[PDB]
Amino acid sequence: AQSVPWGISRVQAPAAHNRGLTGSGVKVAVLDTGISTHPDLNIRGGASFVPGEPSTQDGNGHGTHVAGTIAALNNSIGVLGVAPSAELYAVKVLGASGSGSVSSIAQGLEWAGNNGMHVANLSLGSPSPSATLEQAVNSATSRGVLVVAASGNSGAGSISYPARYANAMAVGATDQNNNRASFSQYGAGLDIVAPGVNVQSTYPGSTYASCNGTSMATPHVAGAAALVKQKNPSWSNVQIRNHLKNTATSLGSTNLYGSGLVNAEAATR
Ligand SMILES: *Cc1ccc(-c2ccc(C)cn2)nc1
Ligand SMILES: [Ca+2]
Ligand SMILES: [Cl-]
Repeated sequence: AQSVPWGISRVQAPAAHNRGLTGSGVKVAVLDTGISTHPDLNIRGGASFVPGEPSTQDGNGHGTHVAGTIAALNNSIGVLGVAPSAELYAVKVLGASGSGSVSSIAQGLEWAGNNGMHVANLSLGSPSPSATLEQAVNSATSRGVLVVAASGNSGAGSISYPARYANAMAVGATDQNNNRASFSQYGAGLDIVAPGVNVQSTYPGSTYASCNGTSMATPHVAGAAALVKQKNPSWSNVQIRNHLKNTATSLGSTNLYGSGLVNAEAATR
């Protein structure tokens, strides 16, 4: 039996699916700890930039979980992603510990731009800026990648890098009441929010687990971007980003929520 995690319903992905929009034909890179083989995922390819971890399999769990929020398969098992037909790529930039370097993340972004990705999900960040990272965000953006990044989990009224950069779409986390999760960073540069509390997704060992974080919010938006791209194949990264913001549901101040809650139904109407 398949179940639909509450956040998938909250962002109204099923309404898009009913219109025939699944993310088919859209390439989404998950720049994370890898993605493990799983019966509810279809991993099309990828690359590793973590020395000593040449495989793109996930030794942590984080990247597998993120991937399932984007693209868990629509079938009779497991869960269901926002964009269940997205072409999913495992871009390992963080090791099994859950950390990497700005160099590995940059290499993943360059890979995305050189390999035709439409969306890059970066459920990662730091409080400090990085020239290396910024350059790679900008390069990927120039190559047509929509970079979607987590605002961070410190609870502060400023957001992490690379989410803070103008060419990243920064995503904060909401709870089931449509309030900002306590940990969700906010402030200047925040673009949008999505569900990030008690988010069930795919997990290594062919299982499912629930997690909290802006890392869980981010893939809802990456998936919504893929739905928008399938509907509007001619659109650029900027056009998709703007449309997601313009069609989001206001939840309160732009400072706490950016444009508000992503709405895949409104974005694909
Ligand atoms: C052994 C093991 C199994 C599951 C997990 C886990 C589940 C959920 C989240 C959010 C993080 N980690 N860790 C270790
Ligand atoms: Ca499924
Ligand atoms: Cl490996």
